[PDB]
Amino acid sequence: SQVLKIRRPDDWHLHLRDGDMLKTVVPYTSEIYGRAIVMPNLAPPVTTVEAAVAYRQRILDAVPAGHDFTPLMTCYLTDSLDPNELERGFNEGVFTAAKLYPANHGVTSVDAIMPVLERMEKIGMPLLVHGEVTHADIDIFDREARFIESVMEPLRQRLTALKVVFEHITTKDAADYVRDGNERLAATITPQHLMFNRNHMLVGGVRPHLYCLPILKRNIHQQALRELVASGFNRVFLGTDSAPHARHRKESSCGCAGCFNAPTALGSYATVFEEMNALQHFEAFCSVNGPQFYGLPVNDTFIELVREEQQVAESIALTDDTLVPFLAGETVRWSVK
Amino acid sequence: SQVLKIRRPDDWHLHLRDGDMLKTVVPYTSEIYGRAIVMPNLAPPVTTVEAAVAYRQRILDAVPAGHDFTPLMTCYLTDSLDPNELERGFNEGVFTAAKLYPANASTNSSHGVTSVDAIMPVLERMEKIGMPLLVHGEVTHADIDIFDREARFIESVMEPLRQRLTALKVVFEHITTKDAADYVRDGNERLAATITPQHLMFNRNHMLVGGVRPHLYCLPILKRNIHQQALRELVASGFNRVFLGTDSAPHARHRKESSCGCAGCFNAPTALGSYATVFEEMNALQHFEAFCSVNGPQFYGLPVNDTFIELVREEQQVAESIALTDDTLVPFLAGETVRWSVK
Ligand SMILES: NC(=O)N[C@@H](CC(=O)O)C(=O)O
Ligand SMILES: O=C1C[C@@H](C(=O)O)NC(=O)N1
Ligand SMILES: [Zn+2]
Ligand SMILES: [Zn+2]
Ligand SMILES: [Zn+2]
Ligand SMILES: [Zn+2]
Repeated sequence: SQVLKIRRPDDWHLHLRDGDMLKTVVPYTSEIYGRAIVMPNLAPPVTTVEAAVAYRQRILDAVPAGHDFTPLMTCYLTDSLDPNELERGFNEGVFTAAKLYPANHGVTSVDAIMPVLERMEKIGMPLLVHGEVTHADIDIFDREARFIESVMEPLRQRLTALKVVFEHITTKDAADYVRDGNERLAATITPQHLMFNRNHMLVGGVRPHLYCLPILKRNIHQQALRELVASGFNRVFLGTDSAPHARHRKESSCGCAGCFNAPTALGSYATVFEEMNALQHFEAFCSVNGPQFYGLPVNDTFIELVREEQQVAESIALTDDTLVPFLAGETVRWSVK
Repeated sequence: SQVLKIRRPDDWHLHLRDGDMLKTVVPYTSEIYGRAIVMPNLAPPVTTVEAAVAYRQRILDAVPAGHDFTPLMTCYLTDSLDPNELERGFNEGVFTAAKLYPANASTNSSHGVTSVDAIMPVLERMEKIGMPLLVHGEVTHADIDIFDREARFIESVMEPLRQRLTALKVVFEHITTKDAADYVRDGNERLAATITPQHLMFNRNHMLVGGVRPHLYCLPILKRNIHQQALRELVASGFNRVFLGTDSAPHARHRKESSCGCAGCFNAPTALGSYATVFEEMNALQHFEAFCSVNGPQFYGLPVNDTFIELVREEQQVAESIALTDDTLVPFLAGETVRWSVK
């Protein structure tokens, strides 16, 4: 019965993969979102303007007629990346941002890429950060918190004009850090980190389809993220981190990290905001806060969500194997009209 | 290559399942261990003397010719269990101990315990007759974080229970935390513990970094490294009320590598060499025999075995999988090179 009309959203953190998987997954995004930040962690990664241009066209080829979807491309930062290559892609309108993955082709130190980061700061290119330390001796649940202290804060103190998105935050540590930051710091939050905590992944069985990075944390962290979005804080915004893997790559002796949440993310977010008595802040999170941070216009079309329960498919067909969507088989309280 | 000769060990915490799975898994235990505590969590659970007798015989049927193996049976504690039935099974030598799984108010009374307070008549009977209680010490309330469930049990259940029933003998099964290590270390002659090979060898990082590894997923869940280190130090200390209990808990590969993987490591094939590796790494091999072969018997009031087995420090590869009638089992350390093996 209840209908909610919002400005068309964007997805500020998306994995589209390549090849046949790209063809399968793109429509779940392109049917809903005006734009998406397309992450560069292909094999091999997108580290040049030329690769980014070709990847963008493969994406556009897979977008159904009648969907007005624009992929915003990113550069995968590497220790040896030429700042001129990054800048050129920015100037050509190819790279919207650059993405920093901690090694384990990722970045091994901030110090190794200082000239690149200094160029980004100068030109006004946002830096998107997967904020975890990776030393083998650090417990996995501690890696996000540890990153703040040892990498993020020294970085932000060194390059004070650099615009940073703390991607897919999962902790009270990160939530407080972002809440207390300045207008050059923002964050994205996935639906899974709002909806669940580590118990949902581990109690009653191990659930690889809830296994993603940064790892689901303790309930107190989930609650902190929920309070953050619900507060109306305007430097957090929608980034699904939809990260699809074939079923038997997920369900194996060593399951891949990532939730394929593009089919269900928007309605899942609506449920969270509704539960937090915060639907007044829902549009901004989905459709305004991101554009404002990135300095891009808001979308000029509108969509409607309706509060009628849809069951999520058990699986989605691939050329080989299937794809198991996030919330497969379950019910979602809101759907797109 | 180096040889380690020990009195034949026993496994004080074992799942043997039933039917065809039992037939496949029993030999991995019976070739090595003289005795094992056979857990009662069948479907339906072993809650009567008659079921335990029949289950014991199915286990004996599946022991290969010449293995000297004796299953020690257990009763699954439930709300509906008659204390007279438990006593009779103990008196008759059928039940060696009884096993308490986590309480849950929604459990069927035929299948488990609603709250510990509700089964005090059976626990009082065990205390009275000197029957040991084996405890899977977790609280499973939905609002308790899974990594906290063992510690919460100590505070909410274990300590009050032992204060209530001061003569009750208890094994804190498969301990996984420094909380439990300290608790058991600081306890009296009526409190003991078992520790699995996976909880000594690994911590939660091994299960979650670089991938999710369902073959390391078991209950109680692997904890952070500080807890692993506490467990290692406890066994390394020579503390004589900790002993070998594998919690070998086999599930078919398709039930492990699924959208909702079952909890349990099939470690019977590789457990003994794994414990040898841990004790060696802790420079504590002088305590290894006692852990495997002496401490358990002493706590249960049973004789130590009078035959010997030898482990050799020679590298061997663990099978990738072990055929079942249908599907396959993936052993603990599948495909790995291990340092110690049985001669
Ligand atoms: N988050 C995930 O668990 N997976 C992402 C990587 C990422 O966002 O780090 C992927 O590309 O598979
Ligand atoms: O408590 C338990 C039960 C056991 C089993 O599978 O029987 N598996 C476990 O991982 N621990
Ligand atoms: Zn990431
Ligand atoms: Zn991502
Ligand atoms: Zn148990
Ligand atoms: Zn067990």
